[PDB]
Amino acid sequence: RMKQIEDKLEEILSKLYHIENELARG
Amino acid sequence: RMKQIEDKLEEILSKLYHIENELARGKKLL
Amino acid sequence: RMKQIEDKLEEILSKLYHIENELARG
Amino acid sequence: RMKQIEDKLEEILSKLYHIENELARGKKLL
Repeated sequence: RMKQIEDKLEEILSKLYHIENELARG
Repeated sequence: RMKQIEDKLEEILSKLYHIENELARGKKLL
Repeated sequence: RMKQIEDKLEEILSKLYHIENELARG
Repeated sequence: RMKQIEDKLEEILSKLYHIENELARGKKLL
């Protein structure tokens, strides 16, 4: 429940790092 | 409740896939 | 506590919509 | 706990400001 929200957060954050890599390339 | 939180989380996530895909569409066409 | 997390979520989501507008322009 | 959640939320937020600012830096130089 609280872990579940944190878990999803962690995934969200990984996407943001992947969006930064897409930007570093372009 | 957690219902709204869970829906916001999925919507956040989906918007993130969308952005990633816009960025990817852009590098191709460049 | 649960509102607080939701509140922050809502802000996060507004940024994502603003990032979409920045992309629609460029 | 909520401590970790709150730190992840701030970090999410900060990364979002950063991205917005990279996008804004890019449109100027274009």
